[PDB]
Amino acid sequence: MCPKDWEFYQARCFFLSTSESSWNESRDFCKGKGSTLAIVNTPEKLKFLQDITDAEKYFIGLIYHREEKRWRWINNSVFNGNVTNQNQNFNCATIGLTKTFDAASCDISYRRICEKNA
Repeated sequence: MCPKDWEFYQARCFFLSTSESSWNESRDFCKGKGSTLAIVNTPEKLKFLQDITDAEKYFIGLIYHREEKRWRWINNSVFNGNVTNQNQNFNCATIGLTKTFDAASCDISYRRICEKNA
């Protein structure tokens, strides 16, 4: 099983924060628990998380790469979905509330989803 307060899905463990912070701060929080920001790279994973996030927005492990002109998952794979409301300024993304991946400022405070192996 997962650690206390973490949630199991297909050999992986997920944590939904109540606290809000910036993307980098969220990266630091997840690392503080030996995890990384969530990679949500399949229909099944997106659905699993959307079902339990409900009505708040959460940073995940999806960032824009200036030098590539594409989004990438933080495990170094190309982004395989669509991000909404992109603009020259936003380099991060959230899920939750909406039905979609949504561009967000890396500097604005959001909750986070951390992920590690079970």
